[PDB]
Amino acid sequence: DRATKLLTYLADVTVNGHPEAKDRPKPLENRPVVPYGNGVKDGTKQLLDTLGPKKFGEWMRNEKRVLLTDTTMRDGHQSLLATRMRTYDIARIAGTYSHALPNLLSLECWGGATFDVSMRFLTEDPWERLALIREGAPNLLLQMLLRGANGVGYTNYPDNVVKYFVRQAAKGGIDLFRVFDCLNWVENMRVSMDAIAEENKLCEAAICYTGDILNSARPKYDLKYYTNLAVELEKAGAHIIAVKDMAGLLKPAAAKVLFKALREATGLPIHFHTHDTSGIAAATVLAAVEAGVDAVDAAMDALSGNTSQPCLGSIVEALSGSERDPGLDPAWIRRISFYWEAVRNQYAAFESDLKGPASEVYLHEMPGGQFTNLKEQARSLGLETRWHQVAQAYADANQMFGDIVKVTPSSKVVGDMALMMVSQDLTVADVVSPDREFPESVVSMLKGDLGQPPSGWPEALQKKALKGEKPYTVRPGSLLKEADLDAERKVIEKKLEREVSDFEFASYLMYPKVFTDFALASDTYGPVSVLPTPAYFYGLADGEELFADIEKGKTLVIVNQAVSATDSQGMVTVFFELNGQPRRIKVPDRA
Amino acid sequence: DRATKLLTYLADVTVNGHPEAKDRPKPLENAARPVVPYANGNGVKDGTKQLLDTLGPKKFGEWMRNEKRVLLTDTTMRDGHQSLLATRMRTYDIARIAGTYSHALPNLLSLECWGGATFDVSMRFLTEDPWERLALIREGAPNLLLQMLLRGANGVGYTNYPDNVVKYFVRQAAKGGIDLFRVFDCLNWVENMRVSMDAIAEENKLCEAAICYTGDILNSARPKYDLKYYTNLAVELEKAGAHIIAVKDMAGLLKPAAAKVLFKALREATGLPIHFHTHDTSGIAAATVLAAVEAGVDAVDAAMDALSGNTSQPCLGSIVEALSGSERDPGLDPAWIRRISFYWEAVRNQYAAFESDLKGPASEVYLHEMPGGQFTNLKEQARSLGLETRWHQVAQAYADANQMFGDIVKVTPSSKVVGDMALMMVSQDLTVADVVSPDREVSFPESVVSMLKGDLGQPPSGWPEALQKKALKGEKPYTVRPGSLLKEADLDAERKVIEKKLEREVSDFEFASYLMYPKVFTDFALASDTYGPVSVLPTPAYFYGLADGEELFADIEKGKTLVIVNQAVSATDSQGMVTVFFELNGQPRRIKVPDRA
Amino acid sequence: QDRATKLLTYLADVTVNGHPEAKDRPKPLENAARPVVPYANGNGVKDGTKQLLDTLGPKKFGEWMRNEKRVLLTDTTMRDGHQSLLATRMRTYDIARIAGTYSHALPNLLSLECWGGATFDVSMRFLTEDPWERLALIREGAPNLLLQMLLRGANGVGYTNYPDNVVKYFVRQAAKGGIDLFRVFDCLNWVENMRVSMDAIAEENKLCEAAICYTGDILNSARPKYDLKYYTNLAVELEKAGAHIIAVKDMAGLLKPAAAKVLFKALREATGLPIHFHTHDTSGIAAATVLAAVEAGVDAVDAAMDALSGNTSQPCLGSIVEALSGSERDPGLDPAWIRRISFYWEAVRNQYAAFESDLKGPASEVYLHEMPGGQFTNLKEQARSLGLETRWHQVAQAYADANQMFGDIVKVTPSSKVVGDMALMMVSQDLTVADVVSFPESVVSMLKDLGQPPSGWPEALQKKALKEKPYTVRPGSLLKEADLDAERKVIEKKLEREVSDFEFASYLMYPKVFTDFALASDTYGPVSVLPTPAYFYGLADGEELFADIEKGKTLVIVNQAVSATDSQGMVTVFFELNGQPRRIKVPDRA
Ligand SMILES: [Cl-]
Ligand SMILES: [Cl-]
Ligand SMILES: [Cl-]
Ligand SMILES: [Mg+2]
Ligand SMILES: [Mg+2]
Ligand SMILES: [Mg+2]
Ligand SMILES: [Zn+2]
Ligand SMILES: [Zn+2]
Ligand SMILES: [Zn+2]
Repeated sequence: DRATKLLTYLADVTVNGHPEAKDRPKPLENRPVVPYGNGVKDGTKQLLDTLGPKKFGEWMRNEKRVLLTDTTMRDGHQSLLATRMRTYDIARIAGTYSHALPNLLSLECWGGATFDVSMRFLTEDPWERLALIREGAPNLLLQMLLRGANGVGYTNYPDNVVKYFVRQAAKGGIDLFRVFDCLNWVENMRVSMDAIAEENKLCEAAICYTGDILNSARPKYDLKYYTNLAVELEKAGAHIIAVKDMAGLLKPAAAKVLFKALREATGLPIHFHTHDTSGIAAATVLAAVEAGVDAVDAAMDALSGNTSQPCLGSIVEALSGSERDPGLDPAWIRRISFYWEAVRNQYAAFESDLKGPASEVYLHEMPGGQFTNLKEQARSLGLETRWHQVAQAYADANQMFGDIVKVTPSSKVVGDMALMMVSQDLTVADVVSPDREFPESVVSMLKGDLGQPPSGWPEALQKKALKGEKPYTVRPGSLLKEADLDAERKVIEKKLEREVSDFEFASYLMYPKVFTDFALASDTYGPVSVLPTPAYFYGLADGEELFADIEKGKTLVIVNQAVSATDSQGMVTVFFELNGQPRRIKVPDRA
Repeated sequence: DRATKLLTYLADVTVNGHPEAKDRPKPLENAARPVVPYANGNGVKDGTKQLLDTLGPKKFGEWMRNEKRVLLTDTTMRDGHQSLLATRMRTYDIARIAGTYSHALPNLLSLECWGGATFDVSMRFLTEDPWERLALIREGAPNLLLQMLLRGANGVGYTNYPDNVVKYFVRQAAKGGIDLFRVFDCLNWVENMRVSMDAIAEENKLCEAAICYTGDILNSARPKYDLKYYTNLAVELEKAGAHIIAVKDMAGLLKPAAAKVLFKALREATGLPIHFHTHDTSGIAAATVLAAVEAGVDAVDAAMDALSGNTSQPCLGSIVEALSGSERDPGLDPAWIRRISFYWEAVRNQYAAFESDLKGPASEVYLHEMPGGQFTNLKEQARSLGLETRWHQVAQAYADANQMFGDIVKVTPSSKVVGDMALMMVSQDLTVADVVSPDREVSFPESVVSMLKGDLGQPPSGWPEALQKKALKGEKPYTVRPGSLLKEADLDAERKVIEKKLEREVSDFEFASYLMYPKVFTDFALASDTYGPVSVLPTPAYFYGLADGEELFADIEKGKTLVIVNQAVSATDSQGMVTVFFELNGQPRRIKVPDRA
Repeated sequence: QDRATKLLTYLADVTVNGHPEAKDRPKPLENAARPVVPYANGNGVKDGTKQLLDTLGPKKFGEWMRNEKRVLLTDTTMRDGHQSLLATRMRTYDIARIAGTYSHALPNLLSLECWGGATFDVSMRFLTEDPWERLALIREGAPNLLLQMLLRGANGVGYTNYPDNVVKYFVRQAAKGGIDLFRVFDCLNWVENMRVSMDAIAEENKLCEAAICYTGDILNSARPKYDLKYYTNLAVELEKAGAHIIAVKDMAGLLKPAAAKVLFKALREATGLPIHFHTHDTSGIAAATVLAAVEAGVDAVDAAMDALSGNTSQPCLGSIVEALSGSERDPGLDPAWIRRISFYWEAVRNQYAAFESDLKGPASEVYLHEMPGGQFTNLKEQARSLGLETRWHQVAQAYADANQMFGDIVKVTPSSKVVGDMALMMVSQDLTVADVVSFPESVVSMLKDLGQPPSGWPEALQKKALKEKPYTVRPGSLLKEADLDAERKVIEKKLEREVSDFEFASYLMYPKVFTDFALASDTYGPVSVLPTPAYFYGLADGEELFADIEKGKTLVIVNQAVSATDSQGMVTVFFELNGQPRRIKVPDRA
């Protein structure tokens, strides 16, 4: 039966294809090998257990060597592969990171688009993924990107929902929460941060970077602005401060100034996250290090560059022998990279067509993790040939909103506006016109659903968009009614005809429909996450042999022997051998 | 009749495909043609070319040194597509953009646009004349230095040439429009650079003598290439007459911390200006470039965004953006840089057949040290031999081979030797120990034997004795400069040879071509006779011909524009011929070509 | 069973690779109804000619045919019919199934021609089935009708002449196997070469029907060699030799209506014996000669069921009967049952699309070449083989030219192949009868081993051909009598078991062909039990088949899936046999 359920998924996929793969490129027909005895060395995880989050923050500050966060298991594939990287490929390498690179600060491996996408697109539980990484790497900190008032979603939630979620995340194994607000609005962060401290985990409050601190003609976003935000987040009870350069806009000179000034403004350690879209982010990371930054993010070489993080192996190599040398073995970095390379090939279906660095990022400000996405939508809305006008629209739409931080979800809101401008052939001057008579997302933002910029929203655009609906300027969750968690849990148990887990109730609070659809498919198809990635996406070619582990003990030998023509009722029969026993699995012909 | 030959080319490719493109990915069927950007319309401003002519090469070098701003060289027209598109970039696309560079970016130091692999690949794979290319660039950008890579003892070839031949080619190159010669020897052997350096100066042109970078000056476990190895060479090259010293970091090995130290030291060891070339394979070469700039380097190379990154140069627009407003701000408009880059992106889309499968940065570069321009090629060569799933063993054997040869500068042509050694080691399952084993017969590759014999010159500490003795199978090696053993070419006699083969007089340029590439040039000349001036065709037509019904505009001369329509194509006849039915300017033309399937 | 296993192996081997005889030929309409055996009226079978022959014996039975007023009928559908139209590929499955229906619906029939000729050879070599088994099955289906074979005389059932004791031995077996009526012919109308066979048929107490092969034209004075006296002498001659019945074997369909009125008056006046007439309808007028024969008082005639009649076959049974219906010689055969059986043969025919010729209809050309109905199409594909399709009418002129060269001879198996081989070559090399007078194996072998023509062979032609002394003695006398006890041990040592008497007869006739068949029997089992589509095309994907492995055991075989070709060359067919999953590996021969 465990086996039966899987065999049926392997029949369906073999006969019909995966919807996400069926007409995108296929992988080069001509497998990843986990690298090849000791126990594991205590690391940052044992240290955090010893010191607690406050003192641990202090230990980072005092530490001479730069500390490294590896973003491969989250941001890396979120930016390069539409976030389609699977638990199977992520879980299998954790033990290797654990044994081979025990000096790492943390693995960024959760939150961001992974929660959503893992269920909705990859038919797998994100809590299962977290647990398996926890078991693989008991000596490293596990880091998530947490979207402040948004959790792992796009709408701002009731306070208790946010509270509940952070509680279960901590229980699932998150040690380090990188929390951010899409308008750098500290008031909208106080709920999540307090929730993190109350779990006794690391609250790394982030400041999103935009504009250019060294351009006097763009004064909205200068030095003071960042340094004051820092001082505000310390008072707010942060253990660490992050600079989140979501679009890779921080230039090297700017880093040199920024990180001096930040460390003078606060005693807290500083953590720097950036993207390589410009093709010089590594210069900025090195600059940051030279100015004394406490911790930096990079991605394994094979999933680095462009819209991802800059190259981990190269940055480490740049520092090796220096006062701030991180002490990571370059030969082990390569071995793990060669693995991710072999992993990456399996996702040929999800490669963008981005060929290299673009200094154009300084014009549009699209976040690394939005870039490809917004090119896909433009191709979808038929605008492929006009893509550069869309970049111009983004920036123009950005000025219109009064020059704002564009990170999730405010970035979609700008995206949505820019596409409408190019489509409906509209200028900003038309957009503002009091007479030239808006995406749901835009109206949402302009009322006050995602908070307030420093500016305040431009009054003329606002009164035009809202047309009737008076705006609110209070903090969103201070209007949302406190979800009846008791009463909202029943609804998902009479819809699934069973008790769920606290973790499951969490997935549901965040994504009612996506979790629902996931639970049904899961009762149909079984533990599909244990299937290797080429089997998950393409089934089993004829005569072929597959090993899957359904639990701790049992390994299954699954062989596709044969696949019949289609019968009278529209069915197709796949003939299997499961551990030497003959199996026939009928699967409906969806052609 | 030049129309007839062009139609014959179009028919052949229409019916049979182009051998270089037939079995590779095709461009998107949509495909916006590249649009030359509209320019404001103000004149061309005097730039570095006028200054060179005024000052002569020596004082101009001085001018570079004294300039506070950092000087940029754009590599897009040469190293850019050598590294990323197998050098297949065509004259049509290269020359169409020169005027834009000229009007828009007048402050550039030079366009690197000639030499390296372009000389050979233009004739061999593109059926076009590298001198014609240079002439069109010269005419479009009369205010900028035109720059070439010149291989010192190998000219634009791969083998050693007689002195008089190296001297002759350099004279033609100067005449053809080259202003700035980056000249390098693959073993950093100054003795072997002297003839070239002297020839460049005798032409009153810029001699930018290069030091190749390898290893790590900051790693005291690798002392052979320490700081003083570079500063000694810079002093030696100056004595030898350089106007400019280049650091040629062919594999992108130089790290930022090392650049801080190297460029400060160089500019103290010599008064000449310094020019820094690197490659972005590591994914951090821009950090090294900005650090070089911080440290006072005079010029740096970059490639236009759309042809930069990975094995190419680091991104030009972003480098420029990061200097914007600094003390050494290079004075280049990034709007215009982005416009020229957008053109290059459309141009590059046409070359889908030649894209590699490289995904991004690789710190593995610090291990293998493969030059950026070799990487993709070597990997194709490995695939060729069934070694695709063992690429990383090839990269490891390449490192091991480097050490076995005594740890050497790896760049054309010495890099190809190490590559040959590596491929053989992986195929035949041989460790370095096996390679030098007394009990193991090993047929060494020809490039390896030749190198240990002396043909490529002398590394600073000689060739490892036991390896050499084993590889040479009794042949006696030499330590003189390989050119001093070559017979002076009988220039008069040889010119007569090619003139009798082609039954016509050739120009001096054509003759230099022949001197460097006798077979490839002859072949090219025979193709020109049959097909006419195919370089005037747009790139899709050149690689794919015309689809059924398709209308193409083409300029056979500056005078007229031919309108060509593919009206119909016949079945293969009993002669094995296919008839293409063209309209040329409303008139019917039936062209017959062979069915080559 | 392992017999079941063997059938699956075959079914898999044909499903994956096709039948070699069918794979590159036309395929039955994808529509196609299963032929349906008609439910015949009642319970028992009316005694018929079989019971009469049991009671009376052969001589007296001959007298009874003579005396009978009604015309008697032989149905040739089971033998000559598909030999002429379908290259003798008709299967036992289809033949056996209909026997009982004949037995109930047409008890008045004289005989079923159903054995002999090319069937013996072709059933084994091309159909992978036992001709004796086939005979037994018809015997069981029709215990009231006579069963008739064609016997090539001294050639027996092969193409060469055999030892006397082999001919004797084979005929003994044919009797024990169920044949009641033997039609014996010599390919040169040579009675001395017939004497052994007839004696042997008499000795086994079955009907000796001694045939006289018709050729030329008794009514054309310009061709006197085969005049009326020629035949009437041969009729009187064979009566001395002990015929129970005299046949006129018109192998080429050359006898014309006016010639029939004369020939049959004269014959019945020459001999007391009944006369049986066999013809072929290549002219498109043979029915006319049949009806002329009846009116002149012939005792028995041959016809083929409507659906396998006309052209190179026999003339139409149903139409001949309908024409005699109500006349004083009315054969007493239900026209509606003939049509029911015809509808059946029509559905059976459609299954053999692979073997249809492109013969369009009647050809008066037959009077020029004289090619036997059974040869015509054969020799035309053969001419095709050698790129002569375009010069086919020249190949016909060549055959008639060749015939005159040999001296205007009786052309029929195996003398006909001999003229065939000659004319083919003659065209290939562009050679006149003047040129001819380096040969094919069989042209020199006849001039030496087929027997003697009434005048002898042409002098110069025999000399320039044989290049070695010729003989005139009966071939069966110069062939030392085969050691029968020795020869048996040989086929039994090779086949690692003793064979039955019938099987030793097969081996004696066709040593190589029987040997290969036995081996195939051991490998594929009783394939003859499969229905015809299955035997030639296997089972479609998901097709359900019902097959009778034996008596009252039906197997339910379903082909459920067919795997890709595996690394070690094999292919795996996934059967369900009687609800039980089964896996059969066969090699991809392609
Ligand atoms: Cl949902
Ligand atoms: Cl050459
Ligand atoms: Cl035989
Ligand atoms: Mg620190
Ligand atoms: Mg300077
Ligand atoms: Mg009668
Ligand atoms: Zn990010
Ligand atoms: Zn280079
Ligand atoms: Zn017949």
